[PDB]
Amino acid sequence: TKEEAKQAFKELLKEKRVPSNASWEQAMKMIINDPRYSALAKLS
Repeated sequence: TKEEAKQAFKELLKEKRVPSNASWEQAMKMIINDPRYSALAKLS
């Protein structure tokens, strides 16, 4: 179940670039901006 959602997160990070210079906080914001983020929250 929730296992599929976890996989999406890992795949999302791989799909998007995450420069070492950046930071986890910045990387998190990057995925949040993505419209997909809104859909993830709705999950319904």
